[PDB]
Amino acid sequence: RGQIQVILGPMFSGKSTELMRRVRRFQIAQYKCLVIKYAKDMEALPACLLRDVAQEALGVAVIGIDEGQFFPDIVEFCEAMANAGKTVIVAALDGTFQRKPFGAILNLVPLAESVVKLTAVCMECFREAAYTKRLGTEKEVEVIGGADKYHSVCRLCYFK
Amino acid sequence: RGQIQVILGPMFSGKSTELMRRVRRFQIAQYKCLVIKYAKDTRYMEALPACLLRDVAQEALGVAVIGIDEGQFFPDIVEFCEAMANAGKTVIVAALDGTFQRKPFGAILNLVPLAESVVKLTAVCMECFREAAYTKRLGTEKEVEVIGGADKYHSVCRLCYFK
Amino acid sequence: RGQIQVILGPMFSGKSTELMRRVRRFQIAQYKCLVIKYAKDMEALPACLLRDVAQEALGVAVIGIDEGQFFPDIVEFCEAMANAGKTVIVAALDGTFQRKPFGAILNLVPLAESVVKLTAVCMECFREAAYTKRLGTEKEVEVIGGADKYHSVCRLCYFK
Amino acid sequence: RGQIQVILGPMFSGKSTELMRRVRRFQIAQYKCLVIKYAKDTRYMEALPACLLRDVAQEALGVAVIGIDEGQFFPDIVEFCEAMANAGKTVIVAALDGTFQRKPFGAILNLVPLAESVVKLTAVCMECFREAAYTKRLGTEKEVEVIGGADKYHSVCRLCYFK
Ligand SMILES: [Zn+2]
Ligand SMILES: [Zn+2]
Ligand SMILES: [Zn+2]
Ligand SMILES: [Zn+2]
Repeated sequence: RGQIQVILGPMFSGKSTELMRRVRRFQIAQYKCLVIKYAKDMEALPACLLRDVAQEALGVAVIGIDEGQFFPDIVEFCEAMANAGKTVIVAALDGTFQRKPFGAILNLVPLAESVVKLTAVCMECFREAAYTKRLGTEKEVEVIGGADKYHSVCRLCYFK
Repeated sequence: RGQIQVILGPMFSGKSTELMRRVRRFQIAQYKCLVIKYAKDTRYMEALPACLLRDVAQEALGVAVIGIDEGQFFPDIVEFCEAMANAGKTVIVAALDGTFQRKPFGAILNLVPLAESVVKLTAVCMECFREAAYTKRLGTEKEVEVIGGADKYHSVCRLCYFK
Repeated sequence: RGQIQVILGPMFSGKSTELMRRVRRFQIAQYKCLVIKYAKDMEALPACLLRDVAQEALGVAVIGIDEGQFFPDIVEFCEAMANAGKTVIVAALDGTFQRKPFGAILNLVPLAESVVKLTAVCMECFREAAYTKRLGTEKEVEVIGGADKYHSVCRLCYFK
Repeated sequence: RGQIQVILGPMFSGKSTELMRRVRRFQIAQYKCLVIKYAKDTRYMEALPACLLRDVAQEALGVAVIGIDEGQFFPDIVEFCEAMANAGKTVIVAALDGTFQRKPFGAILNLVPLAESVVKLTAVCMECFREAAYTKRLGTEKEVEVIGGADKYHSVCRLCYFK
């Protein structure tokens, strides 16, 4: 019996660290694990499309995807793997800097056995944060960056 | 300061109870609460029925804490929740995440990017007795909205869903 | 395979409501449930000692105990039931009005498969609350009461 | 305002990772953090070894956020955490809840009544592959403290624990 777990949150909330905590519990217990990272940001492979790691993923028990929002192919990938009998764990930002859905990641929710959304700390007033604020003027969805270009932010701070 | 909490789950997972437990905590500490139910689901603190949350906007505006039950049925929910939360209110939404076909139910998933907290609850599988994440329709009707209970639907794991 | 789940929290945090949410999921799925309430505050029975409901508990699949802190007998009761193959779910206050362990309830933690501690809302400043404050001067552990005698309180408020 | 978060679990459940994820959130937002490890467990942001948390009291006093790893080994933990939390600090404690015999480990359970949050984590059973809630000692030593890893211990469910 396979499954899909989803780990949502803004930036700076530790989504990857949670994905890995989870994946490692299976590894220290001698399951074959694979962990897939977005090329542009136990086996561990960088990728831009999940097709590039599908045949490899078929040969393991536990799959982790970091930054799932960047993988247009993610919903079909996960559903097939889980139906293949694999444990699939996905870290993905829930929203863009506009607080809109980020890629195809939320269509994973109806298919997932578990869903959680983690918390950051507001970089502007130090309450809990659920959103990511883009600090500059660019308006395209994909702008790779860290605390240089982005602030994890609460609702008040978001709208300042 | 205002916020949106979201409670997802299959049918039979207690989303309404969890919604009432949260709202009641604020009420016993003397907040004004309002719970909104969907008018057309009658299979059984201000409590009010609604068909479009616009119906109850002025009543909502006069309270601290607002619960929305069966939130998948309100096509205006994003706009309503976001506006209330922005005015200072705590908003808590119980809602099914997927239809009988396991596809987004209504507009409810657009609330995720706007929400401070999101949980997904667990039912127990009515066919094998593992944990259940999905709802299966027993009959053959194909329209999305069919009000009903265990008569019409089973809470179901991945395995049983596809049997 | 049986288990023990523990639901801790201060007063006014909905522990009973959570216990029942959990128990009801099993009932609507046609398991025999029993729910045991403290006599002094689906089958539902009031009790002062769990020995009075043990033989009955043997005949069901899912057992709930509300106010487990009041049952001196609780640890042995739960462990035996769970080892009998039953799902045992326990709501219990974690601490007294002095923030000390309340009865034998924390010896359930090492034996429990799951443990959570819920939150109330501070009745004095309206932040989250983890503690119960006794409003009057009595110093005995057991004083049955509601928001008449007690306030759910945060750490600051506790120490005012 | 100060607080005590507690992370329990069997061995192999990631309590340390969860501890670091929480602490790192405060650090990336420019808080001063301190992580304390138990000196005698060397089987591999201020990080410091300790045997009694009194050792590191003055270093602790100069930071916003303090993590305590393997907290079951510090016989002074209640007093330390409660004092720091009362002085304004956020304190987060990873610790095992039970010994190899499933009895309270150290003083750690007395922290529960003082804590704002308590979670118990899950390992995976090393013998049947269900979820694991307990730790079993493979050998026959009977003293409580025996530093070691998968060599000496298995993370285990109720069923396998008693096999
Ligand atoms: Zn802020
Ligand atoms: Zn099933
Ligand atoms: Zn307070
Ligand atoms: Zn096992």
